[PDB]
Amino acid sequence: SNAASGGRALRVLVDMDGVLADFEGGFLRKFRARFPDQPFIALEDRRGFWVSEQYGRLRPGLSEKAISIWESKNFFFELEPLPGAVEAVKEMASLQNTDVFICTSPIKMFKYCPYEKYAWVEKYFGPDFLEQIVLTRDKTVVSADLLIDDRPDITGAEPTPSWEHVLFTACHNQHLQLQPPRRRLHSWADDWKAILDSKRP
Amino acid sequence: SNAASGGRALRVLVDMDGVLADFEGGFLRKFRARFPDQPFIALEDRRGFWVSEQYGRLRPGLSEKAISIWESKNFFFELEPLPGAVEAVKEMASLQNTDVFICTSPIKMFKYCPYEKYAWVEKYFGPDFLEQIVLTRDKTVVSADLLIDDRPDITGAEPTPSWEHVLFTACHNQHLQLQPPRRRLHSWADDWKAILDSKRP
Ligand SMILES: O=c1[nH]c(=O)n([C@H]2C[C@H]3O[C@](c4ccccc4)(P(=O)(O)O)OC[C@H]3O2)cc1/C=C/P(=O)(O)O
Ligand SMILES: O=c1[nH]c(=O)n([C@H]2C[C@H]3O[C@](c4ccccc4)(P(=O)(O)O)OC[C@H]3O2)cc1/C=C/P(=O)(O)O
Ligand SMILES: [Mg+2]
Ligand SMILES: [Mg+2]
Repeated sequence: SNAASGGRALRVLVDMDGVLADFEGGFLRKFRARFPDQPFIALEDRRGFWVSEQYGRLRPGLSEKAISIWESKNFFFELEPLPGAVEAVKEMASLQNTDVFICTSPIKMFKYCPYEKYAWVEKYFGPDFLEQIVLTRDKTVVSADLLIDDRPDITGAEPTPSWEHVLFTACHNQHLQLQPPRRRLHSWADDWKAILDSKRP
Repeated sequence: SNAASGGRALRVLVDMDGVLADFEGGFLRKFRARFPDQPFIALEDRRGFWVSEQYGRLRPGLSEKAISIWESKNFFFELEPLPGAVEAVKEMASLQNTDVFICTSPIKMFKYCPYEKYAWVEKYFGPDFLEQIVLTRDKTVVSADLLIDDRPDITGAEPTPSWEHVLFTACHNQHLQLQPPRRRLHSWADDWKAILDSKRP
């Protein structure tokens, strides 16, 4: 909930894909359904942020087939929420002096993706939560106390972002050793409130 | 153009409606075409940021008719650029140590608007410029040196934004007296380079 006027609430940016929405699981399900004669990468075996790069190493042509999955209509809209993600963000947004923004990047092929992300937030969080969406390809220019995001390396035009990046665990990053004092949120069942409280005055 | 790595380019946020895209002219054209038996508000006579409020005072029911114009498919996509706007932003983005983001708010009815804004930027600035788009309902959480925006009062969750807000003249704000030391950009023919240079080291 917002601070009283002129005041300063703790501000938390929450990524969508891989944090709220199950991109990896959705991808694999739809890939196997569309391309059942192709090999695939079990989640346990995912390595590197970029799905298509790993698929491209697995067999020639597979990078382009992978890309076609997330370029398809309804791919983003039909992603299932991560366990605990909707409940956690609803709780988080209800906390005093706590402003939560869903800060997500659309893919370059814009025909479906931005629309479906707004539709997905409406679906799970309601119409009033649409006020909390920020779409950007550069998160470093969005100011906040915390950024919860599954991507290990978040870069952009601001060399010294104001947020602390808390790495949200995903199949593709779960084995990564981080430079101290970088930290993780393992899942929404993990203690996200302790992380927020650590940044409060 | 971006700064060399680790470095800090001047960062300029540019609004879309009323700054790059002619919302007021597009609105009036389509309103008159759809509702030719209704009275309308000539641009010279526009007062207050909110079109529908002024229309609602003009005749009962007209606020809802106004709203229907910007909720229609192709309303945003078919907006014409302001004179000089495309050329200015292309030049601005080409300048050394200058990072330009188009920072715009989608309307609440998300079916067409976000998509059409990305399509409009592709159309006028090209595919690579899609990297520079930020969609947000809160510009105060986007950090920059300058925000060029026709809305007089820009507020949100950050009580002390990092940008200086430069008011872009529009029919609805042209008579407004601003609190010193707030300033204006009258049009894209006005000297925007002097404004940027005033913020450089
Ligand atoms: O984790 C991911 N893994 C992944 O393989 N992808 C796919 C989807 C598509 O996304 C992009 C992408 C790059 C940067 C930011 C968002 C998406 P593109 O828009 O360039 O096609 O990069 C290549 C592709 O990779 C996206 C994501 C998630 C992106 P985020 O959660 O929005 O930051
Ligand atoms: O100048 C304007 N005048 C105007 O009458 N409107 C119309 C369009 C619609 O926009 C909204 C609006 C409110 C805040 C930010 C963007 C749009 P809504 O999403 O709530 O329907 O407010 C009421 C409506 O008013 C928008 C704008 C421009 C908004 P901006 O350039 O994106 O900041
Ligand atoms: Mg992600
Ligand atoms: Mg505007």
